[PDB]
Amino acid sequence: KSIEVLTGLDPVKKRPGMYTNIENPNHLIQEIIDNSVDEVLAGFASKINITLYEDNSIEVADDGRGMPVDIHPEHKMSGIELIMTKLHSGGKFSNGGLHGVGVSVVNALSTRLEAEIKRDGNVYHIVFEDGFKTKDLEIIDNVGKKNTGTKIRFWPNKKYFDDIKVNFKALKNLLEAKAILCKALTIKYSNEIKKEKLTWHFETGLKGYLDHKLEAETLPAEPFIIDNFSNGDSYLDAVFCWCEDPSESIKNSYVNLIPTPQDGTHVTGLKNGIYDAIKAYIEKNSIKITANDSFAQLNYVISVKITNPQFAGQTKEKLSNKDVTNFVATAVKDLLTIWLNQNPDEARQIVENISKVAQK
Ligand SMILES: CCc1[nH]c2nc(Sc3ccc4c(c3)C(=O)N=C4)nc(N3CC[C@@H](N)C3)c2c1Cl
Repeated sequence: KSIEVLTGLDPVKKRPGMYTNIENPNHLIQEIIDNSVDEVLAGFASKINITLYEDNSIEVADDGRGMPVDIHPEHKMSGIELIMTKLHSGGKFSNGGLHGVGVSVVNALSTRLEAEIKRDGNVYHIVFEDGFKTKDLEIIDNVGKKNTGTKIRFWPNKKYFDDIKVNFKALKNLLEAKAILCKALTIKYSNEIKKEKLTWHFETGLKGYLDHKLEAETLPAEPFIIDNFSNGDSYLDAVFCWCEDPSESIKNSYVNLIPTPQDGTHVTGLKNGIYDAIKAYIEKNSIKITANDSFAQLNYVISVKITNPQFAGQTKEKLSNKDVTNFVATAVKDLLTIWLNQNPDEARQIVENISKVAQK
């Protein structure tokens, strides 16, 4: 943290398009959910509950530690006020975005935002309007010391959005995706407009996912799974297979359950680790095959969980953390190598297909 920066929310209000997808409030919902997900990945939360109200407001609630309320000695303001009313950034050297900016973006772009925090046996409540605090942080009730979490309700400001109606189908798709990638999590959704409720919880995580999305035949017939590989503090889940029917193609990547549509170091890690294992298997067992060839017919889902994710690109949709490439590549190389060794009939066919890709 060589440079640390704190500003007001005016930049967000001036160019909402640089901080959110303004077609509807779905991206704002994703931002709040990403912050509760960080509690789940830290080990402190297991439940995220989403409510869509008839007044078009959205509420997200978790059972995490509860957003901090302590008065910051310098800024003279509770943690929750500081987090909500200011844009926080920093980095190693001087240089918006759809990720890595913070929940104050949601505050900036809402007419109203309420927060209830359960922490230390206290229920705290605070209110904001248009990104400014309008009701003081106050204790409104007591709870047991172990009854904890954060609940945020917000009313997107029509001034900044094409439509303030939440896109139900896209939200359900996003929730299902997150639940698939995180067996510690149960997500509940209540749509008060449609009168529907869903609950997701995937005990088996990604198992069967590619099978469901693809068939078409794949190699391996059973897509290859990497289950909760870790090196201490970073974690990797993945599934991949080759498919010669490019009718349907799945190539999805995430960091901390956040979709990374511009890929990044985790995807590069996967590509390299795969090429490394294919190259070593060909050599250990026998044209010029490249990483592009071994990657060309691959379908995958790759999900890394890391402590301080960094985003790059103008939209901040690409994971940039440099040490991730290495972490993923070694894991993939080693685990796939073991599988190829145990599965020579399918291994041979995978090699043949790749070598056919390379021949043009
Ligand atoms: C409802 C969404 C939600 N839940 C949330 N839950 C928490 S709990 C929490 C997080 C970090 C720390 C603590 C609690 C803590 O006691 N020491 C560090 N914090 C939130 N923050 C803190 C900083 C930013 N990542 C958002 C949130 C948010 Cl937002």
